[PDB]
Amino acid sequence: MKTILSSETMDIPDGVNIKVKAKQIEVEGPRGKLTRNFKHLNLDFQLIKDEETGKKKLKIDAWFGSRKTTAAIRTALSHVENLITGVTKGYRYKMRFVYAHFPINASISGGNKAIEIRNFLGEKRVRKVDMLEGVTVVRSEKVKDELVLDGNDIELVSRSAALINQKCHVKNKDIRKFLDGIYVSEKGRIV
RNA sequence: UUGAAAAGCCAGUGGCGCGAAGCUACCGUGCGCUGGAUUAUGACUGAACGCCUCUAAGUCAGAAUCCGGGCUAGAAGCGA
Ligand SMILES: [K+]
Repeated sequence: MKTILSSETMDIPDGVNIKVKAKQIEVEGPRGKLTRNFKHLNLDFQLIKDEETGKKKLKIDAWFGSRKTTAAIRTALSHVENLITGVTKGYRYKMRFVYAHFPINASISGGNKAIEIRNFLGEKRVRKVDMLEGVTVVRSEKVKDELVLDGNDIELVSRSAALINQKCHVKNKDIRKFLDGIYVSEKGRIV
């Protein structure tokens, strides 16, 4: 019914520098740089500075927006929160090999930017997956048959994990019985 | 049949054997192709709805599919 004003605000930690211009949000922190283009959202992004204290706040509001339009405010706020978390602490995804008979052989290429799977269900085909920008994959030593994906962008790390998972789908078999694959087992922060 | 021999001719291709050349047969030989976008589907982040959610905004993989490329033609189209 076109609510007059829907508004939400988030606090910005002092250790992160943020810039907003034409719905283009730049996020800066010790771990690096992250960028996002929110031009597709018909919202008003404002950065509020408290002169006495100096803490930052990001306010996103929609004027005369419907429920569908208003649903994007929290989405944008969560995206900005994810950017802050990635630039301060980083993101760490953990994947585990599951197999019944044929152990899965993983070969990390140079730079920890690609992986090779060779013995999935005793298959002679070699599966190739390339890590996305800013995401590295390493073989865990303390945990048996575990892959660790680290990066600054949550979306890129999660998409790399999804690519690894989907590259090892079982076919022409009852997947309930044939449970072999590589699956995400834990989502966390590097720091 | 030309007197004979030799050498030809006539029987609309006299008939038979072999027959080069050209034509020609899966009856012979050679060749027949790869970038993008996506369907179904499976997913990422993510609200609505403090949780959840492939979906609402945004995003990914994806086919004997579509488009392009390649191949054939080349317009009251055109260049040097
Ligand atoms: K989800």
